[PDB]
Amino acid sequence: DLKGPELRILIVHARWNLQAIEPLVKGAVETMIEKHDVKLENIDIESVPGSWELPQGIRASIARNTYDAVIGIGVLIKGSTMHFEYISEAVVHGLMRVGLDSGVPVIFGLLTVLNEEQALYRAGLNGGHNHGNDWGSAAVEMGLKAL
Amino acid sequence: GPNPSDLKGPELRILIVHARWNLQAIEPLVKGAVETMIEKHDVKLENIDIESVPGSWELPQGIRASIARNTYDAVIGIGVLIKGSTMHFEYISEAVVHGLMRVGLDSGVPVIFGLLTVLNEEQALYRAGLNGGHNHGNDWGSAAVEMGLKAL
Amino acid sequence: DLKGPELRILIVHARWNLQAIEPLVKGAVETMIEKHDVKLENIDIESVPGSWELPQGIRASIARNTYDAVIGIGVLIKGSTMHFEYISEAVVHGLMRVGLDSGVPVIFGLLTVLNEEQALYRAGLNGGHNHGNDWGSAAVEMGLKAL
Amino acid sequence: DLKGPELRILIVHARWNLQAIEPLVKGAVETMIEKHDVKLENIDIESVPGSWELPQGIRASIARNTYDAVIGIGVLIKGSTMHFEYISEAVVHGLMRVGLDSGVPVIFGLLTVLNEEQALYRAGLNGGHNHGNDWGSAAVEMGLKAL
Amino acid sequence: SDLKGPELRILIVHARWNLQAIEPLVKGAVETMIEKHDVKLENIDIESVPGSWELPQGIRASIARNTYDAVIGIGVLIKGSTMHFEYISEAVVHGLMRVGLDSGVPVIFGLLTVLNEEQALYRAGLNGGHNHGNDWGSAAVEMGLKALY
Repeated sequence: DLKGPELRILIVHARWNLQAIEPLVKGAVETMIEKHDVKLENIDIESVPGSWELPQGIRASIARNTYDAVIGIGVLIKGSTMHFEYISEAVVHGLMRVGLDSGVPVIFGLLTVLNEEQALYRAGLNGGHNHGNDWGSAAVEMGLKAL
Repeated sequence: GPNPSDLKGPELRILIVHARWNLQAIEPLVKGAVETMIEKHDVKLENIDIESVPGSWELPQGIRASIARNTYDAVIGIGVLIKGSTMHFEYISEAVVHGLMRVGLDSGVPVIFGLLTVLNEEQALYRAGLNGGHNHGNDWGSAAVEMGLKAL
Repeated sequence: DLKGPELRILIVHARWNLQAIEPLVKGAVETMIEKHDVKLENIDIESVPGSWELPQGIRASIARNTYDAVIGIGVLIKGSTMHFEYISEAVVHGLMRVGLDSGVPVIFGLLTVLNEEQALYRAGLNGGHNHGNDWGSAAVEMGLKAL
Repeated sequence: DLKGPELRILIVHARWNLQAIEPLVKGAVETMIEKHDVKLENIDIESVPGSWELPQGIRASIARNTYDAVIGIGVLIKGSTMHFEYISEAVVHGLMRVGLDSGVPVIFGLLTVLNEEQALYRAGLNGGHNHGNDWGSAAVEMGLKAL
Repeated sequence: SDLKGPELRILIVHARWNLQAIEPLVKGAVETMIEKHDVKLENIDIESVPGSWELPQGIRASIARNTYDAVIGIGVLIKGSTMHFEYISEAVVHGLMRVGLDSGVPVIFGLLTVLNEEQALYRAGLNGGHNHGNDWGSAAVEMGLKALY
């Protein structure tokens, strides 16, 4: 129902755990193109080492160019230490801030799971639904509502 | 127990921003918020803007974007979050809550907390007035009117 | 030991669970008058629906009038959902913000208990100490130190 | 082995649980004087009712006078309700804020323990190391590095 | 990562508590940048603070006096008998994230929050573990470059 051919979307994704990132980035892109008439040349895809750099990657990017919506994609898996918990907390509050500070919609495409299986399942593998598809429509809608 | 009011706010302009995930619970709430304001607080239908966003995460940004274009006396953020298999529930709830509180304090506009953070669907519906529960949306409506008036 | 007859104090309390709120507001007021020589005319008592509106009730108020200290009073009880947890967090961080932003002392008179019994006990009922008295003295002292 | 004779330090401590506070404030002071050549007349010691007023006490103070470093000292013990949890969280984030906002180093001298015994042990009693000494050096070092 | 940054000025601020683990980390971060990213030794400032609490303030104070392209905050926090670990970790983490978003300078998270010494050392490359300091070095170089060009 929502078409956004004049929309410029930015996708910033971490590179840790690419087995799950790719399906997500891919689904987010295809859904916007095939279902929302977004033009491929209007979709910038940038990356950062890990999820911690996510907020900063987005902030730096929406300062140089102009986008209508941004999607932050990353995957965090609980480890042996308290790392997962603290990073997850920081990046989440961070993304929310970068969005409220700039006035640019920031779609939350961060997965915070207990194990690899859970991440892949939410990436569309092994019978699960690909959450990247949802983030794509979300970005399109927020972009339009922001004009 | 919650102590609402009998205040009248016919000149108030109210904004309601709700997510669309889990509409089975959202509708009753939104509807409750609206009826209570009209039938009990003399708020005029034309003065009630109802906008939506995909999910609860876009709730704060939706409100911020909207209270910048138009002028409202109070805002109500409605959404439903249910605990899943991952830590998703935990982190989103935390971000959105801190977020609503900020949009409110930054702008100076009252923001009523109409976000349900439950463990399962059943709990959500119950607080939506179904299966014998009390509709929390009615509560949010009187709170919105009251905060609207106290903000002059 | 401190006297503050020229002090103007603001009290904003939620209305949910008045069985506990009243004793607290009363203890805060009496303690200031009978023990700190604060004048009744100089004490503004306002209310809001619930604890969530507490930060905004205070921000709105200390912007229209001038107070030397404020007391935020509310009672939150753990329910069946994660509600209690998330609202508590937000109100606490929020009260702290309103106080640091404005420069006005904000006394924390917010009870975060597991049940009604605990709330009343800290309101001075059933053999407990009334915490509102404590908040009153805190308000006077902070008011004076703020000059 | 850092000397800071020209440093002006500020110490704001809460008054609740003085049995533990004193040893801490005293250790911080002694260490600075005896080991870092800090002048007694350049040390301001102020107090507030409780830990909640800690952030506001410091903000107010580093606005009237000029200090090179500040030390916030308080003791929080877990009780029967969730009070401990929420106040600890708010005070901690608050102290960190006052420090980043102003540009004045703020040393974290806040003990968040499960019981009185743990508080006293970290105050140097019953065979424990007095943490106030550590806070004193930290303050001196941060004061000098802030130039 | 085949990125080279010979014109980059990197800042490293590390706490001094628990040096047995800090050193391997700081060393790994520095060797990695130089040997693998052509970063010049004279363009790498290494500063320290007493503990992890002072980490955010140390970085803020430093990126205000000089100009850096990226900063790395290194420290080690270990769970104790009290709630200290929990609250400090929380504050420092949110703090580092803020110093970075406020200034516009990339801040790499080199803070280990572990349950015991063994876990820290293992992540510092000892006893058969991978040195995380290396990763932070590459990260710093990449963020530094993406923040310019």
